[PDB]
Amino acid sequence: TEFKAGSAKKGATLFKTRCLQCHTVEKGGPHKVGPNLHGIFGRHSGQAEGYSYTDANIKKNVLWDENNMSEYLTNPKKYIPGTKMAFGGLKKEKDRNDLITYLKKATE
Ligand code: HEC
Repeated sequence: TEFKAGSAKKGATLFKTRCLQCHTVEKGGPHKVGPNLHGIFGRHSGQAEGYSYTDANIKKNVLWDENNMSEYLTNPKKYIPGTKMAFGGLKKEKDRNDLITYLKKATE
């Protein structure tokens, strides 16, 4: 119990400001730099078909829930050294919370 739900609305704007550049959340939404994330929760890293995920991703083989997703979010390259994810992360717990709640919601 190390993840508390923040604001959906809050999350929706970091997502825009911080993940839209390379990602879509919507089912039937496109793969871009990074892959579309619809249905990310419960799935293991590297399973979006039509996306050329680095070796690193695949082998990591992380299960996607709110928690894993918060450390990863703290420092990706650190959670998965190898990852072509060019993102330093999100330093604050609160901001993390917010977006995941956001992610929680839309990728559904
Ligand atoms: C482009 C500059 C990106 C930004 C900004 C963000 N993401 Fe990303 N993401 C990107 C790539 C190229 C990849 C694949 C990495 C690889 O090594 O192949 C990823 C991957 C993810 C994943 C894991 C994918 C999976 O197994 O299905 C997740 C959960 C994810 N990205 C989420 C995410 C969020 C919430 C972001 C905003 C703060 C974000 N990423 C930024 C490309 C880019």
